[PDB]
Amino acid sequence: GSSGSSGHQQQRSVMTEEYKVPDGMVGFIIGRGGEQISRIQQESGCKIQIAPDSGGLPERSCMLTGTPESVQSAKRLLDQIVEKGRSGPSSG
Repeated sequence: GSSGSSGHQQQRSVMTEEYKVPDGMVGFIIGRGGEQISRIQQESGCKIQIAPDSGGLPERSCMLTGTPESVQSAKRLLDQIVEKGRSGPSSG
């Protein structure tokens, strides 16, 4: 009983991206203790800095930090949450 390992993994250079999300979802994006978002941060391995108080805007800005491939991956997750929590295809 054995298993391989392999490698092929590295990073370099970090960029900042500005992504807006629906405050009506962000609140749910965080999760219970910020685990819902953590999974997204760990899933895409990207950083997501969400403001404590959106203030009075409809969308809450989220400061992303990390690779570009990670920023997008994370975004997909975010948008997903919103999408998954946007509306159903006519209550069957």
